[PDB]
This record gives sequence, structure tokens and C-alpha cells, in this order.
Amino acid sequence: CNMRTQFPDLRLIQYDCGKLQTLAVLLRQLKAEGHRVLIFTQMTRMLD
DNA sequence: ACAGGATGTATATATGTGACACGTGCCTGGAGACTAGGGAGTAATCCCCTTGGCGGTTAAAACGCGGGGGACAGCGCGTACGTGCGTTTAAGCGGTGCTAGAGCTGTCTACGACCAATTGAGCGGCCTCGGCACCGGGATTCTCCAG
Repeated sequence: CNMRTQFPDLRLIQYDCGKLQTLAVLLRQLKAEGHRVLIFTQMTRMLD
């Protein structure tokens, strides 16, 4: 099955998107400090 | 699971009350030469309305879910409508036998169109109050269980 058709991963949604990559790094670094975060974005379906 | 007993077709035939054929005539297309007016072919103006869609919030759909009271099936019975039979009513299918009134023809005005003016409705274009529209009471009115 794997060797005949390749489907998009769908699991790690940070794959294509460098915005989410740097956000993952940033949130991971902030987690040690644990002081909590507001993440603002317009585009209601980007919050998804 | 039959058979009298009816009713319904199917096939054939013929001559006479309607379908076709043929000649005529004569009103009506067809053909032709002018004269607009009408409509087409562009060229300008003014609108509205889609642009692509997004993410907030709302009303309207849409869905769950009980349950109740109507949609049907069952059963019955009790008229009432068809079925058939005898009568008789009166319509049909031909006739005779007037004259009322279509249908037409002609004649001739009153009537319609044109026809250039003329003007006075009328329609558009803003303005400005009343009049519905929605609201917020409280008081009569229904609807639903409850005895």
C-alpha cells in the first residue's frame, strides 16, 4: 500500500508551514517558563 | 369444475346516402411603378450590480422525540341501485305546406379619417405633514388539565 500511493501526512500539521515551525519552537521555549500565551489570528478557519 | 344462457365478435354482402371527379366562370392574387415611414446600424449617456469573501452574530431551518388521535383495516347490516319484465309513451323517420326573414343589391348621406394649428391636461420633480407601523400595557378570551 505504501509503495504504490503516497498520501499527505495530516498528522503533524506543522509540516509545510514554517510559521507553525517557529511557533512550535517559541511555545516550547516558553513552556519552561509556563507563563501562558494568547495567540491572536483572524481567519476563523485558521484557528482550526 | 362445469354448462345452460347471454352477450360480443368476426366476416360476408349490397345499394344508396354521402365522397370524388370535371367544367366553368370572375373575384383575387399576382405583377409592376412610386413614395414614405419604419426600422436597422452605430454612437452616446446613466445607471445599478456584481465584484470575492470574510468573520461576527442572528433568526430560520433542521433534527430529536414523545405521544396522541386520526388514518385504515375489519365487521356488519341495511338500504338501494342495477337487473330484468311488461307496458305505453311519445320520439323518429317521412311527408306536406305556408311565409318569416336571411341574404343580397343598390344608393346615398352621415360618418370617419385626415390635418394643421392650439392649448391645457398631465406627468415628472421636489417638499412636508399625517398616517400607518411597531410597542408596551393591561384587561378580556381560549385551551388544557382536574375533579
